[PDB]
Amino acid sequence: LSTISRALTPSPVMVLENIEPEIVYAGYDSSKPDTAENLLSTLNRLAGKQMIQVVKWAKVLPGFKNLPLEDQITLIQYSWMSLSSFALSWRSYKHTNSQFLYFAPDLVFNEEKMHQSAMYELCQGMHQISLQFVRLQLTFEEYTIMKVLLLLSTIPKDGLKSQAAFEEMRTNYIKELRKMVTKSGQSWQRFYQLTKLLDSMHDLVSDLLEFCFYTFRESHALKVEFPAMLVEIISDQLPKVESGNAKPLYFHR
Ligand SMILES: C[C@]12CC[C@H]3[C@@H](CCC4=CC(=O)CC[C@@]43C)[C@@H]1CC[C@@H]2C(=O)CO
Repeated sequence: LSTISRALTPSPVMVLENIEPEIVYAGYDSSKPDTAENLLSTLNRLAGKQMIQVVKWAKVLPGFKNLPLEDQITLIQYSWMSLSSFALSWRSYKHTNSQFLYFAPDLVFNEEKMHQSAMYELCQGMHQISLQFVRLQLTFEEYTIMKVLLLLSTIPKDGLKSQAAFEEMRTNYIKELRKMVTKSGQSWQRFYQLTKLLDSMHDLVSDLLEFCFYTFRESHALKVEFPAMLVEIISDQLPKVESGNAKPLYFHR
């Protein structure tokens, strides 16, 4: 054990900041008409590019790499939607002050786009999270920890290969959050507000997935395109979810 090495080691929070992926661009073609077909296909394309960066992020995520390859794949598949809309809400909060849905720098949604996307209510749900970020003045530190917790929010009804190791890393990250919001009195209130917001993601993600699975099934009739990345994810996720094999983890309720 090195006295120096231990003192110079980055806190998990600092590591989260270092590994956070750079903002990804959607490659949105502004010359094409803003119809549901084009906007949804474009969002799905963006989703793909983002998931590729998410996997690289999870690969170097403290504690995550120590999980069986099998569990890592499962966790990612189960949570990809949760991480997507949560990151969406964050960028919207930071770069727009929650005035718009900042899917990407080249793709910012206003009320109009929301209507044209044919998923207006789902957009309102995600936007409502951003509004909360404003009311709470959420910090980037709290954000990164919470995003990690979401990665570990849905598991197999029966469990992962290394259930013990998983509950460990999870509990450690929860503790990391407690420490953040403490930097008590208003600390306990803060922590509960954040865990309560994390739980609320499940009903939101449930509705987002329902529409995702629907548009996936009717992809041809709707003319909605999906990148191989998402085809790969949804193909395997959809049946597990509809089979009741996905188990949501809550803090309350
Ligand atoms: C999957 C989805 C398109 C892709 C988006 C997702 C909502 C969250 C999200 C946030 C992003 O920053 C990139 C795209 C994305 C992952 C939508 C919910 C339903 C919609 C469709 O099902 C289109 O067919």
